[PDB]
Amino acid sequence: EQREIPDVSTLTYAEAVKKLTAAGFGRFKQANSPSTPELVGKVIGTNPPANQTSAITNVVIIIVGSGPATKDIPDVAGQTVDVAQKNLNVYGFTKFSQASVDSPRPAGEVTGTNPPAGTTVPVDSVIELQVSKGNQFVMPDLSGMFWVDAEPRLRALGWTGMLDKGADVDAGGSQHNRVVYQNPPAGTGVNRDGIITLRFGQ
Repeated sequence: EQREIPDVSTLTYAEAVKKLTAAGFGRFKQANSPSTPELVGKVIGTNPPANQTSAITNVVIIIVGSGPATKDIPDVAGQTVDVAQKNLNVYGFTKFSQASVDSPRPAGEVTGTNPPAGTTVPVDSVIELQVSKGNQFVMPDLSGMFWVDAEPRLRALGWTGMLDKGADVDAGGSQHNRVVYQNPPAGTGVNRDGIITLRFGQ
């Protein structure tokens, strides 16, 4: 017997089977398609489609939504905003928001994204970009250095700030006029105009 396929869209797979079964069909398969967030795990259509007449001895493909198309956010750190967005475009992302962040990276370079790289997000979702101010430098280790060598090394790194010389530290003759303690610690990101505290040996 031929019979018109009932519309089972928006239903769950199980309930779609029951309705198709009540119509006299008995052989089904599940296929998957991208869909709206509401239709996740829901039937979006069939093959043969709704209201199409068909034999009940034939298979009825029940197509179930899997939600919006997604993609892993690529890493764009170090890239300029212009380059990063175009590289994000090739993945399908077109919506962006930006915020300035304190960073030793050159001004304009992306430091990271929100959601971060490696995150799976919908293609039509918004990706926030953290953009370096280029206002920082990486603090070097100044241990054992004389100030006549220490200062130009800092100036070359972009430091335009002021020295806060603390009291001398009794650390022996081998440390005379040498940096014993420093702040901020080596490796930390330091604002260009930031205050550097040094304590030299007597």
